[PDB]
Amino acid sequence: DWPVYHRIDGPIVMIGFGSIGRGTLPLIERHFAFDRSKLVVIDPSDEARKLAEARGVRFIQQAVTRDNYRELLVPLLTAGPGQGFCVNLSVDTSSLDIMELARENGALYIDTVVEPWLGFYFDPDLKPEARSNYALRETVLAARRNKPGGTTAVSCCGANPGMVSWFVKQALVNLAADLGVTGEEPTTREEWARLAMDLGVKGIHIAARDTQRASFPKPFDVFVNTWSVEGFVSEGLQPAELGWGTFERWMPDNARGHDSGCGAGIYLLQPGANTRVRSWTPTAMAQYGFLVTHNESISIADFLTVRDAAGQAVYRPTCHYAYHPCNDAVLSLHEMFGSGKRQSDWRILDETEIVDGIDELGVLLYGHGKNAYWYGSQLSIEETRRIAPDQNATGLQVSSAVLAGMVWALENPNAGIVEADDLDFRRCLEVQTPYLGPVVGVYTDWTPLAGRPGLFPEDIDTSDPWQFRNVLVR
Amino acid sequence: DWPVYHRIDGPIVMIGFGSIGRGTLPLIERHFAFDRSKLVVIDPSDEARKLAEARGVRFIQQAVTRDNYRELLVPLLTAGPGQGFCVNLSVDTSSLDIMELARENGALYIDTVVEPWLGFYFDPDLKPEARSNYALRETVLAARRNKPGGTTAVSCCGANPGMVSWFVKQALVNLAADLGVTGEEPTTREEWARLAMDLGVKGIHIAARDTQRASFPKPFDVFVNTWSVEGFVSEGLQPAELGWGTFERWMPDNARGHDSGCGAGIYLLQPGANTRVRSWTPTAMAQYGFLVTHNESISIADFLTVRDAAGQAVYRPTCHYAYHPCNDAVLSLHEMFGSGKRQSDWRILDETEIVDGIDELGVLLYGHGKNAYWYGSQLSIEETRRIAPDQNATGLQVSSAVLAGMVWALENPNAGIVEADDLDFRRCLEVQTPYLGPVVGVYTDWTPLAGRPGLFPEDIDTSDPWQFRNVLVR
Ligand SMILES: NC(=O)c1ccc[n+]([C@@H]2O[C@H](COP(=O)([O-])OP(=O)(O)OC[C@H]3O[C@@H](n4cnc5c(N)ncnc54)[C@H](O)[C@@H]3O)[C@@H](O)[C@H]2O)c1
Ligand SMILES: NC(=O)c1ccc[n+]([C@@H]2O[C@H](COP(=O)([O-])OP(=O)(O)OC[C@H]3O[C@@H](n4cnc5c(N)ncnc54)[C@H](O)[C@@H]3O)[C@@H](O)[C@H]2O)c1
Ligand SMILES: N=C(N)NCCCCN
Ligand SMILES: N=C(N)NCCCCN
Repeated sequence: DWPVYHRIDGPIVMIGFGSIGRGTLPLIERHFAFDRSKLVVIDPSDEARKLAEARGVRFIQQAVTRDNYRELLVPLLTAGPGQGFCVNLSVDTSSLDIMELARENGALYIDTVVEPWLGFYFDPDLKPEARSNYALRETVLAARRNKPGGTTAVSCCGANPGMVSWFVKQALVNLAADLGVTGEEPTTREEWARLAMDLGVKGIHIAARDTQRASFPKPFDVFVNTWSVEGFVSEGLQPAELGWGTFERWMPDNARGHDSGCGAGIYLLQPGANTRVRSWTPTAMAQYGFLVTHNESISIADFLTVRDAAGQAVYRPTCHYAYHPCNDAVLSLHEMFGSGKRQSDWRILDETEIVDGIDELGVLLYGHGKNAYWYGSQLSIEETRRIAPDQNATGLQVSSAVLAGMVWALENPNAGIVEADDLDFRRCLEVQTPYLGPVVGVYTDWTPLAGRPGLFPEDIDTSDPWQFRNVLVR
Repeated sequence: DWPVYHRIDGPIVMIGFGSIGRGTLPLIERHFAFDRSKLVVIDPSDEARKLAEARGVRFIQQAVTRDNYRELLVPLLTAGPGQGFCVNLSVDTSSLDIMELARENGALYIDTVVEPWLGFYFDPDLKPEARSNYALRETVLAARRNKPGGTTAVSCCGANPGMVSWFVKQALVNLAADLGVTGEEPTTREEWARLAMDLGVKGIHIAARDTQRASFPKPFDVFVNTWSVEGFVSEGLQPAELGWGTFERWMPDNARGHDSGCGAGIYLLQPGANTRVRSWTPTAMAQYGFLVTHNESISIADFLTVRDAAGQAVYRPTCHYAYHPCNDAVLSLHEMFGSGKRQSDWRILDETEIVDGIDELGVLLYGHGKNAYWYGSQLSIEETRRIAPDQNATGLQVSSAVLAGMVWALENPNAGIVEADDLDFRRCLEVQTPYLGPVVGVYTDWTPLAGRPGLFPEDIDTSDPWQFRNVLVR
């Protein structure tokens, strides 16, 4: 009695079958009507092939590359009888090139990252600015300007980026009620941005604490994570990056901006997974997060930008990731950065290996009259196993967001290139919420200046606790 | 058939019965002749009392304080018939005051730290320099200038500080031998300092990797360590501190020297357990260490100082701790600094709780013709259980160093106030080595500039890989 939202008439082309593909396929089978034979999975690994064969789904063992993607994908996307859906959950592939190929062939598209073709993340000829997620996102915004409207393609619709955009909207609604701000619920981007401004939201952390842990301890010289190791390391070695709020009075000496684009970002000349920030979640209370670049750090700040008539930004929230991954991933980062090179091996924790834990993932809106408000999911591994197969709690928050994005795309298939900020947050959360466990809002009086200054002189701004100057760990 | 080294002809007063007192008591019983009733343990803890009652030893459940130490310890240490031994393995007590009391009453003395009376480490009216181990050590040096000679008192004779001073001497001898330099090894402090100078030793890391882990995972809001939690947190919140070599050409903007004293130190205006350095051990290979202040960072640099006729330092090595504690302690530090406060609870891992692991503890001499040489112990928990009770591998390296210092003090009882750098390193290692497991010397071509620069600008000195500029994580 799981809801079947729609029938999909055309081919369903899943690119990538790692941790998220494995968790998303069963949700697609559960929630859409289609002949199983219309699915096709593309992945270069033998591991993926054997799992796909165990599920009786068509499999092509190929890496999608710049050289082959047109000849490989166009026949799959256009096999008919109707509109196909490209579900892209891969690494090492260009999200922009594949999305544009889907659109010109009339196929819907969804992904969870603006990924580049293999070679980009470690290309020594690129300036740091060009390796930023701001720069990658700007290629998507340029593609939209060049071809407005047309077939829907949903960029960056996982848990974060993705779901957390919908949490920001729900949190703004809750804050407005709790603070007594009158007005109808916003229905346009400008109205959302004005509501954040009117509420006095100085900034937003994507504030996450993963407490899953395995039945075995972290092995030496093995990177351990609850989702893509390759993907986490790639974003962790990109510059630290944030949407930059109009309220900020200070940035570090090694911070840089952008000469062009939407104007909402800065980045630091240091890797994000070795950059710490002071943050807070309900279960962690005060904790360090890593300032890992994410698409939504830019997209949320951009979405909530208010401009004057000259086009100058007069309000924008700071927005960035404050990630505390699982303990073995924390150790894995200490080992990787401490050695100066990637470990020899890695592994992604399977639900059969996880003893207990939750993936606490939400948004921390701060600077308003009630100081700080966290809104999000506290999904446990135990609940995950009861309600969805083949994934851990991290995976289910992502796969269920892809499901919601797919439902929205089928119901709005002529919307052009869109981000999660552009979707109907209420419909998406209606689809996703059965998979999120406890979803709660919590206020706190904690601030980044709690307990400070201490035994040593610190470079703090005592006038405003939430300044990045107080959040960033030097 | 354990060797019995000496008769102790007077009371043995053990102050403190935590992890190190528990590991040292069986070695004292094993290796010294004395009537059982001569030994008494002083500790305020109920847990300690119960264990001592179980070991059949006299126990006085009392905190030693500035107000009571004279009335308590003078009668106990002078009970007769001859010279007693104060074995000080406590926290929250003044090493200097207890040492001076023991000496004025003719009792031998040993400790593993220059500890202050309770209140000092977190005193808000103290400048950071006054909280430094350099400053604490200078109180011992002044005591020795005021009362030269007299009864032997051994300051800071644990594993590190303590044993590592003997490892430095052995490593210097080994480096010379490996180069083909033959001849009488040094006998005076000047000759040792000139050996380091002549061999081109630029600096020394106390380079350690603890791999012990427990049968339960790290509990939330519990600090876990393999030795004193209180003591590790105390030194971890003291300023980062190092003996400062003559070859260094850069120091950070928040580094400071000292107006007075032996001249060998700098400190940083930040806590050492939240300061990382690039270092290396044989089992870890390249790793982060924490730059936690330690007595030997200053005492080894001081000992190996060569001065000119005017008294100015012409050569001195850099010397500092590069500590990678057990994984649960790494997580404990991330938790403590990330929350801004000490955890609600703590625990020290017992040998019965430890599944496997070693305490790899040695000295990394660098800058000489063979680049870098690590010399030290790789004692495993499995070997520990075979050879000594009531402790883990970390404890046994410490307790066996205390044993060695006790033998040396009984053999050289008229030497006055001394540090581990002043003892006969061969005799001390002769006593200690049965408890050290594999003791090895390993060369490596690794330097702090391995793999650097990466994809971000870095301030590095490529002319001199081992400069602190390149070691310090910035
Ligand atoms: N919330 C979010 O937005 C979010 C969360 C998790 C993951 N992600 C992203 O989702 C993607 C997948 O994550 P995951 O955990 O499943 O990763 P994963 O590492 O588990 O799996 C990635 C898969 O991609 C395949 N692959 C590699 N090269 C390929 C190519 N050229 N063509 C096709 N497939 C290729 C691999 O063989 C592998 O099976 C990653 O890009 C990741 O960063 C997003
Ligand atoms: N290699 C080294 O040099 C080295 C290594 C380990 C420990 N240390 C030092 O040795 C000492 C003991 O370490 P540990 O692991 O045994 O610590 P621990 O925390 O296990 O035990 C400390 C004990 O001191 C006792 N104590 C507290 N206040 C006291 C007082 N006023 N009088 C007497 N006893 C008191 C406590 O009850 C506790 O039992 C610490 O100072 C530590 O820093 C040195
Ligand atoms: N989300 C933004 N930053 N802008 C609005 C984009 C709307 C695309 N239809
Ligand atoms: N170890 C030194 N730094 N100096 C020599 C001290 C000698 C004490 N008898």
